[PDB]
Amino acid sequence: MPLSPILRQILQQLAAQLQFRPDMDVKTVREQFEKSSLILVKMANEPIHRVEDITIPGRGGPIRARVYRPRDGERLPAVVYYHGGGFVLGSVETHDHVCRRLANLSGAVVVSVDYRLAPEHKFPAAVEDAYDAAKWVADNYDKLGVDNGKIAVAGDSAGGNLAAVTAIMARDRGESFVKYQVLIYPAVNLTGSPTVSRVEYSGPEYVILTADLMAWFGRQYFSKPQDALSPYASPIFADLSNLPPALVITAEYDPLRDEGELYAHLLKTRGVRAVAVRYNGVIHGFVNFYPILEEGREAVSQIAASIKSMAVA
Amino acid sequence: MPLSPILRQILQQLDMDVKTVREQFEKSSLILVKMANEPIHRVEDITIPGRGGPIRARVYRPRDGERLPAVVYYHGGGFVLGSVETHDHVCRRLANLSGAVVVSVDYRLAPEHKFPAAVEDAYDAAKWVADNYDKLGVDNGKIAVAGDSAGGNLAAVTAIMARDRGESFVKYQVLIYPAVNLTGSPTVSRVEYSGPEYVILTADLMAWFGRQYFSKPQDALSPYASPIFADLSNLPPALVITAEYDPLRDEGELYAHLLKTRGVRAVAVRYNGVIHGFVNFYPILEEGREAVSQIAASIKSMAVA
Amino acid sequence: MPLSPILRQILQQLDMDVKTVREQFEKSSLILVKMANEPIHRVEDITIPGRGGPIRARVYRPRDGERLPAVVYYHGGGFVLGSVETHDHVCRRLANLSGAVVVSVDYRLAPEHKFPAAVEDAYDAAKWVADNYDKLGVDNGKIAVAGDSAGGNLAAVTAIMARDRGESFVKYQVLIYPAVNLTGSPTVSRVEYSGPEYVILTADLMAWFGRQYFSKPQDALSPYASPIFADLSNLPPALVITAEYDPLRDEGELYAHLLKTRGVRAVAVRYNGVIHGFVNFYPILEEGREAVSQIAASIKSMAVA
Amino acid sequence: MPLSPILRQILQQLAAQLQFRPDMDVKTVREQFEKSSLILVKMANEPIHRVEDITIPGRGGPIRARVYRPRDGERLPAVVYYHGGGFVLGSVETHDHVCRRLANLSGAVVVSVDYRLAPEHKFPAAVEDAYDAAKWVADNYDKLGVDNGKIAVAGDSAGGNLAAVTAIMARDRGESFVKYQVLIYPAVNLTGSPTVSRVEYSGPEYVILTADLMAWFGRQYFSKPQDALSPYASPIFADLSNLPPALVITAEYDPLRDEGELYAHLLKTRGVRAVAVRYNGVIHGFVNFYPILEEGREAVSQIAASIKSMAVA
Repeated sequence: MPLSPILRQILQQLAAQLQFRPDMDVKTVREQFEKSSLILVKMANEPIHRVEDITIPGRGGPIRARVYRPRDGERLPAVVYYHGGGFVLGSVETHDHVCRRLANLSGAVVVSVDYRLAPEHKFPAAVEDAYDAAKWVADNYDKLGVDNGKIAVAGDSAGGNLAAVTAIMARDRGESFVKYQVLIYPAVNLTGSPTVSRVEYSGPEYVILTADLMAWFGRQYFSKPQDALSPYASPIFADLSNLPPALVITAEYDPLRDEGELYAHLLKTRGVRAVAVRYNGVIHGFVNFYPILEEGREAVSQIAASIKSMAVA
Repeated sequence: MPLSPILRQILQQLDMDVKTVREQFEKSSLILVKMANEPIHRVEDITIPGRGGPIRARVYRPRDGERLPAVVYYHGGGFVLGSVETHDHVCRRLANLSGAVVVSVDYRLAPEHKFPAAVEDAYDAAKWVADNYDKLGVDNGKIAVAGDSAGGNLAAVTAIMARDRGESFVKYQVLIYPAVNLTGSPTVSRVEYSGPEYVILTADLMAWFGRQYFSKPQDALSPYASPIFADLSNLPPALVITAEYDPLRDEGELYAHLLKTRGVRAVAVRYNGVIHGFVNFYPILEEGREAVSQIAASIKSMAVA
Repeated sequence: MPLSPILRQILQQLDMDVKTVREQFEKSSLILVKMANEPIHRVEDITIPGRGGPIRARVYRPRDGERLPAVVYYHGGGFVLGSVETHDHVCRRLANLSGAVVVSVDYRLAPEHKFPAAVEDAYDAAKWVADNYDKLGVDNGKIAVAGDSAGGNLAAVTAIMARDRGESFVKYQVLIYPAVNLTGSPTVSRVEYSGPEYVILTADLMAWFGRQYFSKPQDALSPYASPIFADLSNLPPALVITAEYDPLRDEGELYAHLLKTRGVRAVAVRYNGVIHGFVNFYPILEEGREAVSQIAASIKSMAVA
Repeated sequence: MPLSPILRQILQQLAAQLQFRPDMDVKTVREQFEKSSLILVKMANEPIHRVEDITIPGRGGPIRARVYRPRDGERLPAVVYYHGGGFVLGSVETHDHVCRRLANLSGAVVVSVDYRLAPEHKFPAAVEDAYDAAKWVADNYDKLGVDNGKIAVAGDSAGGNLAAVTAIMARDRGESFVKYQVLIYPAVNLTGSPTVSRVEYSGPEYVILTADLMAWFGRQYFSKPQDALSPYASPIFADLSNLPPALVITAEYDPLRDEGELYAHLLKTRGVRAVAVRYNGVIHGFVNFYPILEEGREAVSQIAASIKSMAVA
């Protein structure tokens, strides 16, 4: 489909909304991302039964997480959620609405992880935090009132990468705790090898994820560009056998579309149960716009339901 | 994606009498229904009085309660084949996951009952669900319509028919790879995924359904035949599921977009790696299982609205 | 490809009176024609007698000799705009590279002369080239037809018209991003590349051309209006050029394939990174220069045949 | 478009035509390729005014080339042509028909190069030969009766790779002799980074270039897999500035489609004049089937004409 009518206007408004340029400093981009994000969060105005912030001891130091509990009960399913933002931007705050809605619709406790950001903390800082936090959720199921046997990982964009890699790390360690993975338009190839979608939808006219911003993200994340060949950076090059069932959500007008769909297919070739759906008429990051985009609401509903019944399994 | 590996395997394994093709489709469908092995809390067959006589329906009740949400479901089969039986697993599972009463409508089949036979029954069945909320133990303000392939067409047209009479009982429409253009105006996808190598929906079978369904070629120009040419304003919110390797993909995706252009909230999602009719294969296809989960949940929260 | 960089730059730079839009198109076209700065060995304007009166044509002779190959060329402009002047550079260059005499036909424009006006002239002009080989110094066994956009439509329909009368003077047809379906039956590409951001062929301009061209909506069902619905058997070999970012892409590619299905040799090639009408931009677009080179050469060796 | 009606039959016939498997020895695959190729060559039955075989001294030893002269005259345009075959298969013989027709239609002398094959001669053996032969043509213009100022490179598939890399090598050396490049469905990314087309069209049902055969080619060509990162292996990662005007021909149902179209686009981004055309309804290698495929005839006509007027320039 063409770009949704309402989304043209949304991008039109972000046209003269202080645009990104490669020489901008990280603090300014972070601030703008947070402020813009919080408009959408406040718009959503999601309820939640119970919410609190906790500290998880990571290899790199204390890791903050937000626990969203949508109902009472001592053995609820859990989702460890990783926010997007290019490995450089975002926080539990920027994605607070998505996490509340996810909890409410799935009935699962959502644990949103405030993983360390680049360039202050280069790859593999965030990957370590992401595994450490998910493992801690498994180990501390009792304190949390969750079922240690019903933990899923999930994340959007750079967070989809962290979810995918956490599942790989658990697999590599011979661990059972990741039962399900939902990858929301993940980045799975962090090298400069192109796909058609990466070039097709990354021009300045798409705004949300441009070629300039992608390269800038890549420069912040990596100590040296060859680090991108690591399967913990580019999980599309990993051994994909024995990974947990996967739902991969993609967007039609998204640079990362091709690689997301390729990841789903490659999972299948190694015997993993895996589904790839493409949301038509929308851009990368569309889920965060759900208060004003019907595709965003449909996506949260699908993701929530897929986790609740582990439908792909 | 390419074609999912198990689906290639299945396909590689796989002027006729209308009665003979029905038996074959029936036989094949029931293999999948038995594989599903789905439970249901309560199930019963009823007789909806319709304009062409008694319309058989099957009521799937997943739980107790008055004022449950409702889904009027229309089975696929190209307007000529299929029954409440061929789609029983999908309806049990839909009922169970959505928490809603599903009324599966055994609409009149062509070529015996040609267009607009099935369309009248589709509308009569749905409005009868609307007029009997109390007896059904369903809420008259939470009625959805849903259907697959030729069923998706009836679902969409039932919504159009209700709109046309100023009726507002249709609150939500899930169109599972629907047929919205029944004329021969080709789309890229219609030509691309209709070769013999696809089997389930070939150019020959499509042309054959069309000859069974219509009394004359020109009847496909009707908005009740080809909803994609109808006025789409003031229609209920829509979820349109499409398959990647499906002749009807393009028209399905176009229908969602045309709905948007007339101010209706609507979402088109494409399941990669799969063919038309993949929902019925859910017991051996993860895409099938995800679709039923999405459809159930989208109806439960009316997410697109 | 994405949109080629220079073309984005060009686009970013860029109830009306029919006369006013013509002047604007004319003015814009002539900028490109002067940029081209093309030579021609011999050029002259002639008056072909046609069924609606005198049809102006322009004869471009690239070299000496009797029995040169011939190309009857039809300019674009949505049936309403354009002239032999707006496409002069393309015809000089075509003539020069193919070695063939190009007869550019100044067909009658709508809304003054509505369908089937231009179609009769298109056929009359071509058959007149056929009947006057001697006077033109061209071979009556080496006649091709060619045209861009609305011109591609006339080229294809002229071939259909000749076929319909048992006439065999049309030996080859090059359809440069043709309009083969003039009904509103949407294709994915028609919706995808017709937004205001594309400018050259928007949904509004297409709907406007259609209202100028036809006396009534139903006339677009004619095979002389929408050739993609005509019988395509026994038609001359075809080269179909399409643009990647073009509303008419899908129907263009479908026309080549439908030709194949009726046993006609036909090739569809898609130029990436470019929009409808890109051939006329050849002086600043390498894709334009390649297209003219391909078209000239394909006609010279009748390569698809 | 769908797969051409006649091409289904062609692939149907190649279904039970002794199919490839990864453990086959190189000699057997070479023999089958040659025999199959020569059916098409004999079918074409192309004339040529003058033809002879010569020896070109390369860094690695004598290099055989075939000179196709379509007309008389002492300063004709030239095309140095590189046959396809995965870097492992093929010869001047397998592509003899295409070269004669090219010469005849373009009016250029075609020099078809019998470059060294893998695994006997690993990368960069063939790349060295390909540059050496093109340079020799420039240096020996007088002996050949060609214009040293009007030399083009051209090649199909693995040969498109060699043509692209020869142009890069000349550029890197600050040389002017390559004036034009025609890349016929080239392979420009020899790493295992996927594109959608690479996965979509490489199943056994397409026969001509399957995932199995692509990996086998890759194993023969490279001494070690990391050699594939070299820009002389994967020219899509090279600096593409100041390269000669480019025509890139692609096929709709070809694993290499995406990367070919990406190469054309990337050339443009560095200011190179570059056109990508996609032939619908056909597979990789379709040009060699021109006696029975109208798309093959159209392609040779286009390629010939583009070289004759250097139309993209």
